[PDB]
Amino acid sequence: HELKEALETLKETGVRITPQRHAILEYLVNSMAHPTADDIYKALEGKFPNMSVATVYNNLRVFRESGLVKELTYGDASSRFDFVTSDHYHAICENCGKIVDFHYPGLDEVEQLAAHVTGFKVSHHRLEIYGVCQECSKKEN
Amino acid sequence: AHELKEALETLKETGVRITPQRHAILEYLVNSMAHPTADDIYKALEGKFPNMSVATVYNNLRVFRESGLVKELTYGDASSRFDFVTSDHYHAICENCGKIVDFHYPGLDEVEQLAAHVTGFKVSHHRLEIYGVCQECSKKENH
Ligand SMILES: [Zn+2]
Ligand SMILES: [Zn+2]
Repeated sequence: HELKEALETLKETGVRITPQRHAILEYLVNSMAHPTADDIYKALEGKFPNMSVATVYNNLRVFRESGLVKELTYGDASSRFDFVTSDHYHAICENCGKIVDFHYPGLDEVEQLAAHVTGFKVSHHRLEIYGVCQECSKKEN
Repeated sequence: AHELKEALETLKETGVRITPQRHAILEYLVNSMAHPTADDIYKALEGKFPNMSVATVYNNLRVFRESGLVKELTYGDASSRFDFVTSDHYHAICENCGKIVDFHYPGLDEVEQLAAHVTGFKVSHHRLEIYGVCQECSKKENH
């Protein structure tokens, strides 16, 4: 569950889970578009007397610093905000079934080309690399 | 094995005759743990085949390399080794309607090389799944 995992990230990164923060995350997880701060404000202000466009931007900054949101900029336009779903990279042993997680700094080139050729709007990716782990390789010479 | 069956299908589709010798070499490659030399293949099979020479082994490996079934691993002066190839796969997957669209990309060499270094794995092949929203779903969502 995406909201549950976002809240876990906040707790882990020491961010207070305020009602406004919860509501902004909920909005972001449920929205398909990349909203502006004004969009978020318009949607939520009716339930938060002390919410302002400033308060929305301030929270979005906290989220960006926690890795939950990316800020999209264009020309003279107000920023838009993309909720981030994690990518995953795994090495999988074909002999013993061992799975090892690793880190790689993104696959922008592939994602950009895939978006173009398939017409999809891209969220995130999972890469599985198959082969033989160090232990099995040693065993099999 | 499923791997062998798929290799035989490739041969059939590309017009390569499926001879006993070819079948035996493919079966050997599919079953091999390390990348064999031509000499390894020859010695493994020579008992079964009277007309087999080291030349016919190399000739068949060239045919398989051309068909995309085998890659040759070269080393300065030294005898080459041969790697049976498992295909990579690239898929775009729609989170809204479940649509999967296959696409082509020319390998992920930089990622594979780094992954082997950090994890210690010897790499065979990969499957990349990209998640998003398809064109059709985006149209309804208000793109
Ligand atoms: Zn293993
Ligand atoms: Zn769709």
